[PDB]
Amino acid sequence: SQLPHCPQSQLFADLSREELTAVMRFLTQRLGPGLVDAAQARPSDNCVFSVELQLPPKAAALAHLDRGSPPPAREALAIVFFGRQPQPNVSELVVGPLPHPSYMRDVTVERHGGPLPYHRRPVLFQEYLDIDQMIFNRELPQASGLLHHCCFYKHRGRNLVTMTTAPRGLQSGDRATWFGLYYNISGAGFFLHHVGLELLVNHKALDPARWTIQKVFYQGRYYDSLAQLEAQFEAGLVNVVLIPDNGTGGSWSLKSPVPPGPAPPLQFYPQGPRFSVQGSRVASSLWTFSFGLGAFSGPRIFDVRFQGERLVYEISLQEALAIYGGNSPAAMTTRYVDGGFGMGKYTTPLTRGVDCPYLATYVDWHFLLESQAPKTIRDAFCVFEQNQGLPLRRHHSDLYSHYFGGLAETVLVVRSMSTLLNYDYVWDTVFHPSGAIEIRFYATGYISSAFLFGATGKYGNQVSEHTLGTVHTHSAHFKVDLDVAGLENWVWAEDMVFVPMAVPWSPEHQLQRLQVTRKLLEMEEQAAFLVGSATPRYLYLASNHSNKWGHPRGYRIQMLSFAGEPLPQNSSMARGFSWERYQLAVTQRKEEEPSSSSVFNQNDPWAPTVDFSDFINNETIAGKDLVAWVTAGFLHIPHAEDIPNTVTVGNGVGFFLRPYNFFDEDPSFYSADSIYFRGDQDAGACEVNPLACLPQAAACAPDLPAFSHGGFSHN
Amino acid sequence: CPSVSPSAQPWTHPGQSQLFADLSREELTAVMRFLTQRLGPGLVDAAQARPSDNCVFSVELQLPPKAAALAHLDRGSPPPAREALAIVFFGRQPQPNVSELVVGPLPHPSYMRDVTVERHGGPLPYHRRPVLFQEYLDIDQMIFNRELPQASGLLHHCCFYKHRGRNLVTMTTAPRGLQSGDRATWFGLYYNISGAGFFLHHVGLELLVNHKALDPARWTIQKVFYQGRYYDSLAQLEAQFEAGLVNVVLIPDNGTGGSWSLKSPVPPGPAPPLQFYPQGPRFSVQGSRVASSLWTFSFGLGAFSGPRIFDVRFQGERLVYEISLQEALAIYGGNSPAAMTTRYVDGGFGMGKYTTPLTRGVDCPYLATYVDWHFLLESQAPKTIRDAFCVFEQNQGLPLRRHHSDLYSHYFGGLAETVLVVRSMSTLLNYDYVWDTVFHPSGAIEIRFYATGYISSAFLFGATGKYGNQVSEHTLGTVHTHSAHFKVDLDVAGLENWVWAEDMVFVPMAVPWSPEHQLQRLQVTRKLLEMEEQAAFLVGSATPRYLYLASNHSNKWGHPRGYRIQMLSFAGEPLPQNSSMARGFSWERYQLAVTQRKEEEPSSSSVFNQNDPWAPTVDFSDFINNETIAGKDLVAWVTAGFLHIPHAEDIPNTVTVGNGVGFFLRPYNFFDEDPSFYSADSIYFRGDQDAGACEVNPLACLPQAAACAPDLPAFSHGGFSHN
Ligand SMILES: *[C@@H]1O[C@H](CO)[C@@H](O[C@@H]2O[C@H](CO)[C@@H](O[C@H]3O[C@H](CO[C@H]4O[C@H](CO)[C@@H](O)[C@H](O)[C@@H]4O)[C@@H](O)[C@H](O[C@H]4O[C@H](CO)[C@@H](O)[C@H](O)[C@@H]4O)[C@@H]3O)[C@H](O)[C@H]2NC(C)=O)[C@H](O)[C@H]1NC(C)=O
Ligand SMILES: *[C@@H]1O[C@H](CO)[C@@H](O[C@@H]2O[C@H](CO)[C@@H](O[C@H]3O[C@H](CO[C@H]4O[C@H](CO[C@H]5O[C@H](CO)[C@@H](O)[C@H](O)[C@@H]5O)[C@@H](O)[C@H](O)[C@@H]4O)[C@@H](O)[C@H](O)[C@@H]3O)[C@H](O)[C@H]2NC(C)=O)[C@H](O)[C@H]1NC(C)=O
Ligand SMILES: *[C@@H]1O[C@H](CO[C@@H]2O[C@@H](C)[C@@H](O)[C@@H](O)[C@@H]2O)[C@@H](O[C@@H]2O[C@H](CO)[C@@H](O[C@H]3O[C@H](CO[C@H]4O[C@H](CO)[C@@H](O)[C@H](O)[C@@H]4O)[C@@H](O)[C@H](O)[C@@H]3O)[C@H](O)[C@H]2NC(C)=O)[C@H](O)[C@H]1NC(C)=O
Ligand SMILES: *[C@@H]1O[C@H](CO[C@@H]2O[C@@H](C)[C@@H](O)[C@@H](O)[C@@H]2O)[C@@H](O[C@@H]2O[C@H](CO)[C@@H](O[C@H]3O[C@H](CO[C@H]4O[C@H](CO)[C@@H](O)[C@H](O)[C@@H]4O)[C@@H](O)[C@H](O)[C@@H]3O)[C@H](O)[C@H]2NC(C)=O)[C@H](O)[C@H]1NC(C)=O
Ligand SMILES: *[C@@H]1O[C@H](CO)[C@@H](O[C@@H]2O[C@H](CO)[C@@H](O[C@H]3O[C@H](CO[C@H]4O[C@H](CO)[C@@H](O)[C@H](O)[C@@H]4O)[C@@H](O)[C@H](O)[C@@H]3O)[C@H](O)[C@H]2NC(C)=O)[C@H](O)[C@H]1NC(C)=O
Ligand SMILES: *[C@@H]1O[C@H](CO)[C@@H](O)[C@H](O[C@@H]2O[C@H](CO)[C@@H](O)[C@H](O)[C@H]2NC(C)=O)[C@H]1NC(C)=O
Ligand SMILES: *[C@@H]1O[C@H](CO)[C@@H](O[C@@H]2O[C@H](CO)[C@@H](O)[C@H](O)[C@H]2NC(C)=O)[C@H](O)[C@H]1NC(C)=O
Ligand SMILES: *[C@@H]1O[C@H](CO[C@@H]2O[C@@H](C)[C@@H](O)[C@@H](O)[C@@H]2O)[C@@H](O)[C@H](O)[C@H]1NC(C)=O
Ligand SMILES: *[C@@H]1O[C@H](CO)[C@@H](O)[C@H](O)[C@H]1NC(C)=O
Ligand SMILES: *[C@@H]1O[C@H](CO)[C@@H](O)[C@H](O)[C@H]1NC(C)=O
Ligand SMILES: [Ca+2]
Ligand SMILES: [Ca+2]
Ligand SMILES: [Ca+2]
Ligand SMILES: [Ca+2]
Ligand SMILES: [Cu+2]
Ligand SMILES: [Cu+2]
Repeated sequence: SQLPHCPQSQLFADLSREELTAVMRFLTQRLGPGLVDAAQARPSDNCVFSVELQLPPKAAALAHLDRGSPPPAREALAIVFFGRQPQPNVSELVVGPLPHPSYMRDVTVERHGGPLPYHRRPVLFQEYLDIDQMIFNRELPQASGLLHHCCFYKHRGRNLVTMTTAPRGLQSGDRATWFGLYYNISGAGFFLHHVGLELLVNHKALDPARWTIQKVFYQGRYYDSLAQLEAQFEAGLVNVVLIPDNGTGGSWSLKSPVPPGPAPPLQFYPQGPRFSVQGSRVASSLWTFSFGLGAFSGPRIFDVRFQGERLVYEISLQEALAIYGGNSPAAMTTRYVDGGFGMGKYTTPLTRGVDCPYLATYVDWHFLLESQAPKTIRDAFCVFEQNQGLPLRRHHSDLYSHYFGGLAETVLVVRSMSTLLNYDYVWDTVFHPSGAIEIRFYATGYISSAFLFGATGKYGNQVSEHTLGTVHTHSAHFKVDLDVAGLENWVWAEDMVFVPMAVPWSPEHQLQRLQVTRKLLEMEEQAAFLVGSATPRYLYLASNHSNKWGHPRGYRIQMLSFAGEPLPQNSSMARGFSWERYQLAVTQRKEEEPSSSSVFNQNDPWAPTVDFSDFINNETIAGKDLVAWVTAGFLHIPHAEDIPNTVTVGNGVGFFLRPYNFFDEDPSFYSADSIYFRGDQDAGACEVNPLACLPQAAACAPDLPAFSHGGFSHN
Repeated sequence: CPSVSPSAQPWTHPGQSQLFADLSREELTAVMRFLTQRLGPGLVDAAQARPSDNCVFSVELQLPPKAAALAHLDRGSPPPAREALAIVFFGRQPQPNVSELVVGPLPHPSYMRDVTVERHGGPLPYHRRPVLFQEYLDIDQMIFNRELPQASGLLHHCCFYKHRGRNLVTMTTAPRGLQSGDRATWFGLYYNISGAGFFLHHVGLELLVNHKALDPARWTIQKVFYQGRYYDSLAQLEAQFEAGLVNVVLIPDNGTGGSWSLKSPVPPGPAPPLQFYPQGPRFSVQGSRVASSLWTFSFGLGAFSGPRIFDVRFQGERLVYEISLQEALAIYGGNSPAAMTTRYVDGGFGMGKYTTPLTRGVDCPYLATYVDWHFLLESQAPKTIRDAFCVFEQNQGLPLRRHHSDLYSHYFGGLAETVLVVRSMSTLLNYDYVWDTVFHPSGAIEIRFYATGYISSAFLFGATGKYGNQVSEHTLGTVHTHSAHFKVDLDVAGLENWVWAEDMVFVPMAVPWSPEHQLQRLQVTRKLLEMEEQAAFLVGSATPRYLYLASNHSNKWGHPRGYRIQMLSFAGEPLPQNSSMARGFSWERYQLAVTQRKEEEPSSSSVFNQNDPWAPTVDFSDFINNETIAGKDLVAWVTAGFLHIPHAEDIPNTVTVGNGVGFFLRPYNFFDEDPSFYSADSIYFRGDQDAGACEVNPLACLPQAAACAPDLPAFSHGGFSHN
């Protein structure tokens, strides 16, 4: 013996390197020279900010996928900043038959009913650099006496770093950004090392020369300017607290002081993998779908088919939201609308063996954002099968007949991860062998901290020396366009109630008769459930047709959410993310309603570009193309166990999509992996029980490839 | 490659005793010998016993008092007396009762004490006794010999009644009557399907058997339900049948599909994923102790209460003295008498007593560690459930923590989550409960149960879905609720604990640097829960999103060291209080409750509540009164459950997907930092370093170390029995 080694269209695929190049060429040509690389651009420059796939209309996409009609025009969307103009109108531009582009159309006025104001533009990478020039050259030296005393200020400024805040002002049009100052920690999170200084930078002016500092916050007190502070410091009435710059422990490191022990468990596929990834399609025994990333909206999946039948046209991440409170101006006013940064744009490489199982299939992402040449995130997606170590179904019979019949649960996962400043979002889409789909998101990585000062926990817990863990809420929104056995769908709500009754065979007694309550949700407003409201324990979208037993074929939404209290309606800001107020909502699917948020809401939520609440508009949902909008989130009070990073344990939040009288029986009855044997049969007979042959088939060493990491440069 | 353990399991310090281990084969025998001797002959084997017999029903471990167990485990004092509890049916008596008997220093027993009056303040009425196995058989003798032939004219037309032999089977129901003292049991009749679930094949006939009488001869049938109508007797029916005015619907005798089979018609494809430990396992099971790098605990099964875990220590420090399953509950509704009155208090049967063997590769990962359970229940010799427990490490394929830094400094730091699982499975008639306890490397503990197996069905007749969905031909999937109760005795950094509730609120404010504007100031609300009543959260009430039990002392950062209860529950509407029955499972009405831990309050339920819930033996709500929970030995009672409306996807069995329900126990300012920073398995590397250098990144050496065929043993299965 010498034991051996172990072994449909691309219509939703993200744009390829060539396709991105072809649109940029087309753009530089037909948009008139005078065009700046977005990495270099200034406010008054003309700029291509983003180029990514423009999703096709549903009717044409379906006509192709089902009826066999020709494909709709594959198109791209480009976001262009028009700065070299007296009145800038930032513009949305559709481009070309995209294999060989040939036209261009401005849809800004079409979609948003008017020009997009220039102040809504996301803060460019160059703009961030210009801001640091002002802070470190023009501004911080004015307080170098203070900074020398507190913060180890070196005459060449880079022992400090800045981190952005959130809605840039108090009012539509504003562009004033608080910036915290942190020690530039090497090889670990700086987010835990706030030096106690925040600066309110006004960078609305098209000329960076005219940018000013409106306010200064230092270790618990406000000031008018860095001079106004520095004066009071040298006057002896600004008492510093030394924030150390270096130490040992989790506050300072991610490297463990403990050497590796015996290896942890490892999965492998003893008879080869049981799925394939061809570009943007994944195909398996049971499942079929196309996947991808929106540059700003994030992970998304299309044309999902269980055993050949479409369940859902589109499941896409729509927006993520982090609302903070604190004792300092940065924390108590931060409301991150992360789509304004980009969940796809900030997708980080997946570390083989940590982020996914070692033997997962890792896939690269190509993008064109804030530059002129397209780039790649290596290992942006991972796709893998996971043995849950759990049975999908089971029965063990000792009664009247001796038999066992079960099936271990093995799932198919698709995963992306977005690192947005301090934290890391994980985006799970899990496909179950019962026909159910699962959407779970996780929040890990570093917390956001502030300098600790006279406060009684109204704003968080002390996690380390001089460091306040600022309270905040996470919440995300998902577009779920179910097409349950066709387009036309209805929304059902079923639930329970007890009814007192005389016992039929003894009316002198009283029982409580358990019954099912069922209601058809006719209007959009009946399917809009606010956060905090009582919710039907069974809510499902169903077809007009029936299964074998006469029940409408539906799937059901089941939510795992600990949703936090939403930002009040009184706040002018709330309209920019009014989807937070809901747990779940079903609206008519409409081409002119493709998303619940916009990349332009982050910088101007008071005059929102997209306001989700407008979609809920008093229509019928009885027999239309429906789409479910699910909000999942939770409240996070940071604590000491949250200082290496946030652990994922218990913080996974999301929802299930489960068949409810959609089939005539559970399809895992037909499973090729279901185990069954009688008590009079031989359970060790490989003939009878495939598990008995597992030692023979799994008697091989894996061929697990050499460790690669997708790298990261300095973008 | 390795075959057993690698580098000698763990090296920690001492303090490993099996004071909580279930009784061994020897220990059970010694008590039975002791009982037959000193309890006076006239004693019958429980498997053979009749109502009027004298009977040993159960013998199992009697848990020690906390104070003596702790003094031994910590202070070093001698162990408390290892004892056992025996349930004895006293039938050969003018006034028959059931009695609870403690017995002996249990290595070599020497005494006996009746604690029935001590614990329950009086004798245990005999009608509360669980229905014996022999009692079920006697009922079937009555039904099949004395009773069913009286309607064989009907039965030959509808149901393939063969001569006298059984092709039909009965299934019990739940609270046996309408009133304290009753013992009248509905029995459904089903085709005795071979090799698959009979529960999906209700023939449409239910019989109300009165078996309260100590003499089986005096047992009678009070009522008969057939295909939508009631009758007085099987003769009264059989009359109207031959009279031509009882219209039968043929229920078929046989078929194909999930309605009829569990065997797939599809042959095996390529093997599914498999885990293994490339450098040996990283944990050990010595009897009832489990020990790993991080975790240490003793596990077991109560015969009626079910799975339980004791003396849990993360990195050598106790977090919890006891986490035990307490009771499981299934409340049904239906169009027939059986369904619409069924309220199973499964502890009255036994979650441990009905623990089934774990099939290697389906119920747990193939390479899990399977452990046997010894018991003495309804017999005179102890038996064994082979592979009753499984213990294993599971790579979650999920990171525990992660950061990928592209900003100001190029680094990655993370750790893939690997968990430690302990699992039992209880098959109670139609359904299969899975009992998970998952130990996380963050210091968190997780309790998840699952419900799978066959649904209970009834014969379908004129009904508009008020009681369920039609799942197959002539089969109604009856609506019901699952719910279970957990005793969680946390001792957070000592016995004395307080209960904290933290939650959130927004406060309008003028903007400090622009008072012309308004902000909404996010703040934290915090309240100390002082009285037991403040910590009793009813189902449907609003719950603090942060609720935790904490010590008097503080972590490095001055915060009280606590753990936190986080619940994943979709709990169903509870049985109303207006019902006289509800007192037998009043724990259902709460989501979570914290009470003073007391020796005389060891359990929220009783095996004797199933047959007499109107006069409950244990009434949970009595635990909640006007006592302080500010600085005592506390104990949390967590309820988790959901509503189940059966549907077509539930006809091979119930899938576990999404039906997992339970709660988390997570550290909240208990440590000075997340202990997984110190993980031996944490990955970290800078951008200027070599990620492929094994020196730098242990993952790079994984292909070298995982170049190994496993040594996965030959498949065993734990067999079955005729009980
Ligand atoms: C916060 O503090 C940190 C230290 O405490 C600072 O970290 C330092 O950042 C600099 C700037 O990024 C790093 O640059 C130096 O090292 C790199 C490494 O080069 C190697 O790896 C590259 C992959 O990124 C390859 O592309 C290279 O070919 C090489 O294999 C050098 O690339 C740097 O550039 C040098 O050479 C170029 C070209 O000739 C010159 O233009 C530069 O002037 C320079 O001479 C640097 O040598 C540095 O590694 C890093 N230090 C540590 C210890 O990690 C950090 O800069 C600071 N804050 C900010 C805002 O950056
Ligand atoms: C928001 O702002 C954007 C730009 O910031 C606006 O887009 C501009 O729209 C203007 C009209 O609203 C348009 O202005 C005039 O010019 C175009 C013609 O220019 C286009 O076509 C030429 C081709 O024509 C000949 O001449 C050119 C030299 O100009 C030669 O190179 C060429 O070879 C050919 O012989 C293109 O070359 C050129 O690049 C333009 O695409 C007219 O059609 C208009 O009617 C109008 O008179 C201006 O060109 C647009 N800017 C562009 C395309 O960069 C947008 O309108 C605005 N929207 C709102 C609501 O304010
Ligand atoms: C289930 O829903 C589908 C989809 O339609 C949607 O749901 C229904 C319930 C409504 O809410 C609609 O508003 C939604 O769009 C239904 O599909 C339709 O089914 C029809 C019957 O099978 C079919 O037409 C048939 O009859 C045609 C004759 O027209 C009749 O009506 C006119 C008056 O309008 C009457 O004068 C005339 O005498 C006829 O009786 C005939 O031409 C067709 O060949 C066919 O036989 C529709 O074509 C079809 N819809 C489409 C778009 O094709 C389905 O009926 C629903 N089933 C139910 C409710 O059981
Ligand atoms: C944290 O809590 C523990 C547990 O006690 C519980 O919580 C405290 C806060 C109270 O609410 C108790 O009612 C709860 O049961 C505390 O443990 C206790 O700590 C004491 C201080 O070390 C210790 O007693 C010490 O002092 C004794 C002298 O008695 C003094 O008080 C009387 C007035 O009553 C006075 O006349 C006398 O002159 C003394 O000044 C001494 O005899 C002891 O030997 C010992 O040195 C208690 O024994 C102990 N509790 C128990 C049950 O043993 C702990 O202090 C708290 N820590 C904090 C608040 O930081
Ligand atoms: C409901 O129907 C069930 C089947 O339809 C009945 O199950 C049967 O129950 C009997 C009694 O418990 C059980 O024992 C019988 O078969 C044994 C095994 O068969 C022998 O022969 C085979 C070869 O054919 C050989 O491989 C075996 O090793 C074994 O030697 C006999 O050993 C035994 O003596 C007895 O005859 C049956 O196995 C079982 N049949 C099935 C198909 O499960 C059940 O009894 C009935 N319910 C009630 C309440 O009656
Ligand atoms: C939100 O807007 C509602 C509008 O009806 C307003 O009532 C709330 O303002 C005030 O809240 C106070 C409690 O925090 C209350 O004492 C006061 O009466 C109430 N104002 C009025 C006119 O009744 C607004 N709440 C918030 C949080 O902004
Ligand atoms: C942060 O501080 C540690 C010590 O706390 C530094 O370790 C020092 O390293 C230098 C050179 O590498 C030695 O000369 C010192 O003797 C070390 N000190 C101790 C106490 O071990 C570490 O270098 C510091 N971090 C950085 C980035 O310089
Ligand atoms: C169940 O029946 C299967 C096929 O028999 C079918 O049923 C009878 C009533 C007739 O309608 C006949 O024409 C059909 O073919 C068998 O293959 C199977 O063995 C039967 N199951 C048993 C006997 O347990
Ligand atoms: C219980 O009885 C009271 C009688 O006062 C009644 O008001 C209440 O509605 C009843 N509850 C239920 C669930 O029937
Ligand atoms: C004490 O218990 C009674 C019920 O007997 C209750 O009404 C009262 O509110 C309780 N008081 C306190 C302080 O717990
Ligand atoms: Ca709408
Ligand atoms: Ca739809
Ligand atoms: Ca109490
Ligand atoms: Ca306690
Ligand atoms: Cu968070
Ligand atoms: Cu159920």
